[PDB]
Order: sequence, then C-alpha cells, then structure tokens
Amino acid sequence: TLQPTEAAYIAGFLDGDGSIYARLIPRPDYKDIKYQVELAISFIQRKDKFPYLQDIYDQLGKRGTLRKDRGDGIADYTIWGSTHLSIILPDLVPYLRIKKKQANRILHIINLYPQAQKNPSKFLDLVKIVDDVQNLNKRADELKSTNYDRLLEEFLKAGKI
Amino acid sequence: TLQPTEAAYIAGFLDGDGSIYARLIPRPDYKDIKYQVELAISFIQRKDKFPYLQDIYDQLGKRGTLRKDRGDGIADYTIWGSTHLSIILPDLVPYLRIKKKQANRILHIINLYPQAQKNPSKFLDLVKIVDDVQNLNKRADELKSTNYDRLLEEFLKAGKI
DNA sequence: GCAGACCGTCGTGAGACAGTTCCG
DNA sequence: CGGAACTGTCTCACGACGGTCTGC
Ligand SMILES: [Ca+2]
Ligand SMILES: [Ca+2]
Ligand SMILES: [Ca+2]
Repeated sequence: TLQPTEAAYIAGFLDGDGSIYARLIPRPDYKDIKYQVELAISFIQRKDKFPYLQDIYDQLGKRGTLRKDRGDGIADYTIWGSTHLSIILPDLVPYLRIKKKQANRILHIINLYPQAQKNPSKFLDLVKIVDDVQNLNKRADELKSTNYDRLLEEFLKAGKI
Repeated sequence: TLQPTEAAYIAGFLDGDGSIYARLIPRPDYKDIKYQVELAISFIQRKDKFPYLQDIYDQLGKRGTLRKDRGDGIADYTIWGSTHLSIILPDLVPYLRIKKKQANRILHIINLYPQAQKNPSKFLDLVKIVDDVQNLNKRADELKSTNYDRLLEEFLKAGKI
C-alpha cells in the first residue's frame, strides 16, 4: 500500500509537473443529456525521463494508462474515471498544496454525479463546479469558462428545464 | 525540524518545478585561482503563486532568497552556499528521484572544496564534477559543457600547472 | 581578495484541455 | 447506450544558467 512519504512526494510532483482538470465532451449518441463529464489527473514529462513516470504508475497500483510519446517527444501518465480518482485522490489531498482545491472539487463532482446524470437541474449544478475547476487553472486575466451559461440556454431552449 | 513528509513533498516539488545546478563565476579580483564555484537549488513558479514558495521558505528555516518577480511575471526562490546545502540537501536526498544525482554530486563538491580552493590540480578534479552536474541537466543531443577543457587550457597557459 | 546577494533571459518542457474511436 | 481508451495541439510557465554589484 501507499506509504505516507510516497504519497507526499507524488503530491509534490503533481503540484509542479502535473495537472488536475475536468471537461465536458459532446456525445452525439447520448439520450437526454448529450455530454460526458471527464475527470482526470496527469503527470507530464520529457520522453527521456519516462521511467520515472512508470515508477509512480506502479506506486498508484498500475492504475490509468501510460504513454511513451504524445507525438512531440513528451510523455504523459493519465488517470481518468471516478473509480480510480475516488481511491487515489484521498491519499494525496492531505499533502497537496497548489492543486488541493482542484482535487476537492473533483471529489465533490464524484458524489453528486449519480443523481445528476439523468436530471438536467442537478447536472447544471454539477457543471457549475466543472467551471470552477477550470477557472482555478487559469490566470486572473484569462477568459473564465462558460459551461453553465451555455448549458442553461441549451436546456431551456430544449424544454428540459 | 523538517518532517519526513514535508521533505518528501519538497523533493517532489523540486523534481517538478525546481532546479539543482552548479557553475563557475569568473572573478577577476581573485588571486591565484580567479573563479568562484557556486552551488544552488532553486524553485520556480508564476508570480501569482508566490505564497507557496514562501511556505517552503519558512519550512526550510528561512534560508536563501525569495523573489516576487524576476522581471518577467515569474517568481523564484534560490538557495546558494555550501553552508545551507550541507544542511538542507541531506534532508531531501532520500526522497529525491529525478534530480537525486545532481544532489549527491553537489554534496561531493562540498567535500572536495576546502583543499581545491588553493590547489589548481584539485580544483580541476572539482570542475569535472561541475561539468557532470551541468551535463545531467541537458538532453543527450545537447552539447556537453566545456568547463574543464578550457580551465586546463588556462592553467597551462598561465603556468599554474 | 573574498563571497554573499541583487538584476536579467533564451529556448524549450511542460500543462490543460480537445477530437475521435474504440469496447463488451 | 455509457464509459474507457486512443489521438493530437496552441500557449505560455517554467528551468538553467549569465552579468553586475555591493559592502566588506
Ligand atoms: Ca507547475
Ligand atoms: Ca520539470
Ligand atoms: Ca514545470
């Protein structure tokens, strides 16, 4: 199992070369709510240092998928899905600093999702948090994300709310 | 005073957004050997996230120099001197992964300096290590540093050895 | 004659997503 | 269907040093 010093190290590496984000994919095949919520944490590093990513990979119980080369000489290690993020994250949050807020919003999105997936009014409250995770990852001078406002006018126009 | 999980985080954060390096400063006013060897670890981060640097700073015993803006919207925190690094680095080495080697090599130079100060031949063995550190922070395809090849040239020209 | 600390910076290595296609 | 898994990219935020410059 994950040692406290192994969790702190990864917490610290993630704060620096890693990313905790969230997005909304347009799914043409979905029924009422035509969007998938994707939640992830990643580690980015030049392709030569690849073995170091693999090591962490092993420490986190081989969860997620490694990639030797995105296609620009960079390697990444990506972990999406609430299953893995509901077991990994809580082991890191206590040690995370810069991206602690992010991590806690993700966790929050996870526990609200089972009731929001077939209910437009709740899905909208969930998407509002999606917008917070994204803004937290932006400069103060950058344009804020607008997922909620665009889904609100789409849910009304569709008579879903 | 540093807890094992506090060190592990800093080693993690250092491997991510930090630097472990060494260099030769040309010093015209120095007598026999006119170079200063400089040993430093640094942390780099965008201007708005300065307060996280500070926490680390207070956590390491307030050693080094905080800097709110290098002048390009970026903030850093540098620690020079063998005096600080001989206390901080041994607390990090056991958790360091990506820049571990650089650390060990840096501790090495600290052991050899007292005798290399006034001895050109021993200062030359030291400068090899200064090249090694610099090489370690380069890609395989990059030019390797030449500090030994030119200071041997100098030392023969000047008749110092 | 010593060594700190105080100002700058080129050339990438990252971050934070997006588009498409798989999978039982 | 609904998610897990492959692709691929514009835009900075980093890294790893280099010159002066004090104030002894
Ligand atoms: Ca970072
Ligand atoms: Ca790095
Ligand atoms: Ca970085």
